[PDB]
Amino acid sequence: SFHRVDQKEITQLSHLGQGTRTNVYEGRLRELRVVLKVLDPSHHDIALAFYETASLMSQVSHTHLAFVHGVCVRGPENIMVTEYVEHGPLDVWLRRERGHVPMAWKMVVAQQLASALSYLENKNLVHGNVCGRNILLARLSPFIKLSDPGVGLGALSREERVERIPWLAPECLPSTAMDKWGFGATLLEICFDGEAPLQSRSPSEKEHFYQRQHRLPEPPQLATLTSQCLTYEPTQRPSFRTILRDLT
Amino acid sequence: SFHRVDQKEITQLSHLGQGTRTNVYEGRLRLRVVLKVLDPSHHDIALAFYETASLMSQVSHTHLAFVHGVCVPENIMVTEYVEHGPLDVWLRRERGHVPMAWKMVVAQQLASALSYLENKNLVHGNVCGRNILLARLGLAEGTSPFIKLSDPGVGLGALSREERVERIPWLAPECLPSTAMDKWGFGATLLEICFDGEAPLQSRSPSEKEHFYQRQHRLPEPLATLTSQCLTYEPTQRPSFRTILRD
Ligand SMILES: CNC(=O)c1cnc(Nc2ccc(F)cn2)cc1Nc1ccccc1S(C)(=O)=O
Ligand SMILES: CNC(=O)c1cnc(Nc2ccc(F)cn2)cc1Nc1ccccc1S(C)(=O)=O
Repeated sequence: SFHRVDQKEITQLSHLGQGTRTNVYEGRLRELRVVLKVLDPSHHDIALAFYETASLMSQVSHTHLAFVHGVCVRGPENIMVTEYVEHGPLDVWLRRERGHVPMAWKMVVAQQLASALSYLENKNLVHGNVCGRNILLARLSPFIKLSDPGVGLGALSREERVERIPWLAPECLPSTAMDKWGFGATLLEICFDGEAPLQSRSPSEKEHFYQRQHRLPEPPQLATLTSQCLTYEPTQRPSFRTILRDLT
Repeated sequence: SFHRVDQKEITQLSHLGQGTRTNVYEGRLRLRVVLKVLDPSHHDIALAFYETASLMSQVSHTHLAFVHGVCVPENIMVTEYVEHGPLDVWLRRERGHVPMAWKMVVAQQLASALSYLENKNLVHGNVCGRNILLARLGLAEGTSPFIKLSDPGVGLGALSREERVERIPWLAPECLPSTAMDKWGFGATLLEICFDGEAPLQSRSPSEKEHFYQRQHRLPEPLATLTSQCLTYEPTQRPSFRTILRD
């Protein structure tokens, strides 16, 4: 249950970047500025995991969640028509403004992210792709929108799950609990100005880090919170009601 | 008058474009900045470039771009880098898809900056879409654009007749052979904005542009009352920016 968009209602503009099995563009929707996520020519299992994301995002409403307008089918291409956010991905912005991002600013983003994830938790819904790249800035206090997760995690290959380390929950390498790990790793990425740990490490090194059960570094007002979220035991991770209450 | 910047504090990068007697580059200041590199010039030209740095260093307004100072045979104005660049370039890229409400925001922000200059009895002398820079695009829902009026570059008084003729239709007709000239500049800029970065007479030759002003021909209608009032050949008949801003 998502809206079907005819290709006559959309205009594809400049390439913005790439997602997992997708090419992201700016566009218009008849007029609104939108973001088009063009899925690669794919088999039905991949397309279905992309429809599941459109469905999930069409059934939710939260101020810190980006809007999904619907889905367009253009030949072998599936297009998710989504909300355009002014300043784009958070990680890109953090690397541009490195050393000049206040801790109070980072705490606002963390609270807004926990708020969106608490809402998904209450509805027993899984995002499965929480990372700085999927955090979009509507305003630079800041105002964030968590993007759709793209092709659902369950449809991806081991190689793609290994690429998602350290954001990927370790139990997903071979539940709502995976988003606490995602949130925790995202907090480290925010503290480190868009420089996530293990980003210079090879796939074998990333996989060995998880296989040996090595823990990620400490970020100071967030060290306890991240350490609790970044536990290999999913049941031991705190709830977002706890995380959100503790951020206040 | 303005801050002096040593060549050791600035790094020159990508070539953005050209200005009147300048080459505009992206740069770094030990901050991302814009470097306005003056061509090898006579002292009258350099002095008119210093007058601009001096004028822009003595002003502070949210819709006016910042001047960091000057680096001194090379005269380099070190200025504020504005994210999306020139308005006219953007308008031509987005032709047919720019809402009227968006254009009205830009017009208000421009009149606001020019009202501030008017109150201080300061003359810009180069109001055009090219000198309007977009800090924000106002593309997302419930977001409006945010403009910064650039410095005027080499002051009008130092330029040749050929360069003043090239500035038509933005150039006030009394300048071809006062704060009043910025009302004409503003009016012509409003036409350019309404026409999606396509100013009138832009395809016309220098002889044609000069004949248009010499015969006292009036520019087309786009805001129609406001532009018609601003684009009058009698400088005293042009409305004040307090009137323009209030309207
Ligand atoms: C749900 N909508 C989005 O995901 C989305 C919304 N607004 C954007 N604004 C923007 C503004 C300026 C700019 F320079 C770049 N982007 C970017 C977006 N995605 C994006 C864009 C590029 C690369 C990766 C992604 S992603 C999250 O899809 O991986
Ligand atoms: C006072 N500061 C400026 O003038 C200035 C500030 N930011 C710019 N950002 C920008 C961003 C993206 C892009 F692709 C191009 N430019 C361009 C600028 N000038 C400029 C640049 C090229 C041509 C003409 C001028 S001009 C006004 O000097 O005539």
